[PDB]
Amino acid sequence: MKRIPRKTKGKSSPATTEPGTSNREQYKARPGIASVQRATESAEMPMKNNDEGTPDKKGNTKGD
RNA sequence: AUAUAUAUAUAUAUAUAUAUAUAUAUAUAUAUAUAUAUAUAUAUAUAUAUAUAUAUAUAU
Repeated sequence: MKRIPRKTKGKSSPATTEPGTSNREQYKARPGIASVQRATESAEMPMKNNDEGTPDKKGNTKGD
């Protein structure tokens, strides 16, 4: 058995040295990885919800 | 009173020296241009701190 936590509030509550593994990192990306990752993080986000106008569980529409 | 010779002064010519203007060479200062270096400001990236917003927790 394993447990997964909820993100919402619910209703009820030998020479093994291989001859190729040596690291020689001489390469810098163009564009750099760090820069592009930051940019993708922003477009990655889903667009915001628009609750206004809709009713609530009580029955009254929310908004101003 | 006259002539020749001699001395001083004025004028002219030749030689030597000085000052001003002009020309050539050398040096310095200012300006412009180029190059290098430094500093400052602006922009980009990384790290730290502060503030604000969202999520979570605590308090009212």
